[PDB]
Amino acid sequence: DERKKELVAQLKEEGFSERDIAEILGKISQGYSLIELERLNNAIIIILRKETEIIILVAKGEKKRILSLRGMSKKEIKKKLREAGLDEKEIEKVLRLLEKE
Repeated sequence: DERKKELVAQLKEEGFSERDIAEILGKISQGYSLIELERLNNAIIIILRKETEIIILVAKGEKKRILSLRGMSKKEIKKKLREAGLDEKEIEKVLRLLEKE
């Protein structure tokens, strides 16, 4: 679990709180290894992957939402990321990150 330790260390460098790390690491322990993490304005995009199932945790202030991408198209993802509270450009950036993988 040394790689998991590295992920936590990175979260500390990013500036996540104990509870924030616990949430992310919690998902990692559930199999959803942290793949990508980037803050878009006031909403933090946290991308985790378990096998072929990818989830996105969006942390926008006090609003946190998790979107599963399993069986979701880019158009459907856009709609759900809009519900999360992302705009056109922010959603695009997220989709680009997913395309990068």
